[PDB]
Amino acid sequence: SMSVKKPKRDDSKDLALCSMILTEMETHEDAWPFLLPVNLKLVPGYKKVIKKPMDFSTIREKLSSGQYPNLETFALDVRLVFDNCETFNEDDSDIGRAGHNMRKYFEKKWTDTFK
Repeated sequence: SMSVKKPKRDDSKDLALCSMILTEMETHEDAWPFLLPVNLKLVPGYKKVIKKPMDFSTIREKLSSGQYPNLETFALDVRLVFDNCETFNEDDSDIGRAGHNMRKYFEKKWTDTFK
């Protein structure tokens, strides 16, 4: 509350560390469905169904330009990528499986870096 604060967690490395995680997600062999924005002219249904499209290149641009206020808003966009994927793709598809694999990969790096 006013003049009453928990001890200050050091967040000075969060930017660099989110960048490193994002690099590792970019270079994963199953990243290919997520590298670029879904083409809304060429994928029927995507624009209407997926209210907030997100992809790794968009997160990279947001990260690089100070559009994440903190590490949690960064995690929310990464998770959005996978939530969107699950919304649009059957589990038993190459892209559906990719999304599960990448979400697992992310969540482990996230826990090991920050928890």
